[PDB]
Amino acid sequence: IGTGFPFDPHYVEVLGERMHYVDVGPRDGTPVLFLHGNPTSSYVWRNIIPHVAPTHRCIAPDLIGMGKSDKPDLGYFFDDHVRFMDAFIEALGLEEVVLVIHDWGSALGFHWAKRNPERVKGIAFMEFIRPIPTWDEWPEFARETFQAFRTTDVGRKLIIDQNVFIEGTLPMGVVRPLTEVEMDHYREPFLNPVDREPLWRFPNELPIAGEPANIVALVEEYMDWLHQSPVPKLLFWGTPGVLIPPAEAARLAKSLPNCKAVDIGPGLNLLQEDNPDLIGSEIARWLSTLEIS
Ligand SMILES: [Cl-]
Repeated sequence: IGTGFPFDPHYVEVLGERMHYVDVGPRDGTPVLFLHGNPTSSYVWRNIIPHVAPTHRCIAPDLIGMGKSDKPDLGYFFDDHVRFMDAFIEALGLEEVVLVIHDWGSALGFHWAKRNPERVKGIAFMEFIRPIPTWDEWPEFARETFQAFRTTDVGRKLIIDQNVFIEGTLPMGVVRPLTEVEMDHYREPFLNPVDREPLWRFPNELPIAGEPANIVALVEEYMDWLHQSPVPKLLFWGTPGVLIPPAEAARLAKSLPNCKAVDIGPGLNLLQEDNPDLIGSEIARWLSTLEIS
C-alpha cells in the first residue's frame, strides 16, 4: 500500500478562492470525479486512481479548507462545501461525469447528482452519508466520541484544540496501522489549529437522530432520488464498517436500482486505506461495463 502522493498539483479559482486538484489520465472521455470526506483529502485516493488513470480522466479535488485547497474563514457548513464543489465542477467545464465518492464527498456527490441526473453516467460509493435515525444505529465503539464531537464546548476542545479527529478518529477508521508517513500526509493541512474548523463542523453536520434537520431533510432527498434512479451504481462495503454496517449494504444492494456491491473484507470508514487494489481494480472494470449496452 503506497504512501506516496505522486501527482502534480492543479489549482483553479473557485468563488474568489483557490482549490487544489489531482488531474490525470486521458483528456478525452467521460471523466471520473473523486470526492474525499472528513478528515482526508485527495490523498485518500492515491492508490485507487492509478487503476483508473489508464482509461479514464481522474479528477480529485481537495474540498475547500482541506488538503491544499485554500482555507478562508468560513464555518465550513455542508452548504459551503456544496457552493464550492458546484462551482469547481463548472470551472473545470465538466459535462457528464462518473462519481467515485466517500464520507462527506458522498453527500456532495449524491446531492449534486440529484440536481444534475442527466449528467451522472455512474456512481461508485462507499462508507457514505445516510440518515442514522437513532444513535443506536451508530457504531457502539464510536458513540461517546461523536457525541462529544457534537458539542461546542468540548467537541471543539477535542477536534480543534487537541486534533483528535486526525490523531484519534482517523487511525481508528482504518483496520491496518497507518504508517507515520501516511499520518503526516493527513496532518499536513491541519498543522495550524486555526485551520481545523472543517473537522469539527462536519461531525456536527452528520444527520443523526433528526438533527441537524436541514442536513437530514437534504440527505433524505438524495437517498429517495437514488432509490428512483437507474444510474449505474457500485457500492463498496466493509466489515464491520462505520457509516454502513454489512447488513445495510445488503439492504441497499437489493433496494437501489441497478446496483452492484463489492465486499472489501475488513474495513471501517477509510475503506481505501484497507483495500485499495480491490476498489481500484473493481472501479476500473465496472467503468468498462458502463460502455456495454
Ligand atoms: Cl464527520
